[PDB]
Amino acid sequence: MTLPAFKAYDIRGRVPDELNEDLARRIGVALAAQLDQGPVVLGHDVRLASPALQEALSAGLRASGRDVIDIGLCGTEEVYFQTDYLKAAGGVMVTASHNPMDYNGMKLVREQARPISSDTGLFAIRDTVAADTAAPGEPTASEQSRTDKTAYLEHLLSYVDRSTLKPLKLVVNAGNGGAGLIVDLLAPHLPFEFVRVFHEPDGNFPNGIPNPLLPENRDATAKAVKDNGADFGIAWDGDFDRCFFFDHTGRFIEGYYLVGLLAQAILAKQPGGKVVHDPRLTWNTVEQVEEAGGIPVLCKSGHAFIKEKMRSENAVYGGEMSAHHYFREFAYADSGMIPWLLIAELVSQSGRSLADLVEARMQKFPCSGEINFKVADAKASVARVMEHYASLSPELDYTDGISADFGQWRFNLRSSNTEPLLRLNVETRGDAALLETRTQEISNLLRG
Ligand SMILES: O=P(O)(O)O[C@H]1O[C@H](CF)[C@@H](O)[C@H](O)[C@H]1O
Ligand SMILES: [Mg+2]
Repeated sequence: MTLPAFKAYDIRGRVPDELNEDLARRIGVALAAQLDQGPVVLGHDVRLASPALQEALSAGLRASGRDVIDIGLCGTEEVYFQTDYLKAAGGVMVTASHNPMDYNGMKLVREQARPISSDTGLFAIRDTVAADTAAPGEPTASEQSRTDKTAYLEHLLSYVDRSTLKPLKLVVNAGNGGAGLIVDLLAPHLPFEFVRVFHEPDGNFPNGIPNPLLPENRDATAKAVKDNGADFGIAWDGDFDRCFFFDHTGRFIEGYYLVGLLAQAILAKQPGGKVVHDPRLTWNTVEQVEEAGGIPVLCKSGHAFIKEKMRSENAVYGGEMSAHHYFREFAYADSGMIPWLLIAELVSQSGRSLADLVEARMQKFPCSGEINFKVADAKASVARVMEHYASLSPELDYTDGISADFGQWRFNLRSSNTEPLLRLNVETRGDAALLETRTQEISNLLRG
């Protein structure tokens, strides 16, 4: 009935039955009709099928009279950056994120790298592609190759004071995705000693598809940090718009705590700024932002909502617990590079370990981590939870699912916009025992 590849925030599907060169050319034609005037920026990740999908995208765009700026093999944040930097009408990143090997996809943005989502253009594109039986026209526009990263690289380096940086030893783990190319281009401008793990891009993924959240991939970075006495370690997903931190003990840092740490880091530079955060886990961020002089701003989870709220608020920084970090100067877009530059600067400047920068906060606001439930009836399961806790009279907020605040503990429970899942997050005021008993209680009710 509808094309499955078109999801709430991007396109993704198995090649070639859900996504192929014909659909990609048709997407290019339909994208040309949705955008304002200007050229379109295209880039792609390390997957084997990605270049051919970009070529068809370009073929459909140029047949519709759009100039194409091919920035080549890149990270997703480079499409965002170059789209805004070159004042393009739009951009497309061909990337499969971390879906299986036979999969690929696309992330589409319009002017200033504003996201194009299901309800803001993507389903309009889908419907056009679905009905398009027109003969493929011929290109009436040019393609320029623009692989110079100087402006991008300079913008990354502008977030830190290079004269304050220490020669930290940093484990870097590209997972054979694309992040290692950017690390190597930054390295002549930085004092750090890099320990490079799974560094070379390989779309065949000899060491697994890049996903630092899976414990086996987690351990490769952790062991490299411990084995080398590194100050900390960093891992990326394949298109490296997500980054993941490992302290000097090898412990993976739960992304929740990076939001408050990056907020204080940014607020030191831009006093009194607003900081956008999501509703899943809040107490630590609210406190760290306020203590650093900032103003926290609650916002629905999801990069489209985060970006739009950041724009309306002139917020300097936005952070999600799911390893997405957004920066006003970066076209309000997410970066997998800016966050570790900022953390390295903080470690260099404060003389404190990454471990110690987060340890007191992890003690003060222990959290469950996101816990996903595939249930027979999401709506019924949520009702069993709320009915159980009704007699306690929690403070309820519906910005994003249901947030219930009981005083010493709170939870958020939502349905995913990208998967038919229920997602659960719990945190407490310095009480690990209460965190475990309440998490287990909620889990049993959801599973019921
Ligand atoms: O939880 P979801 O499935 O609805 O959304 C997930 O993908 C979004 C886009 F990448 C993120 O912005 C959310 O923070 C993340 O949680
Ligand atoms: Mg990614």
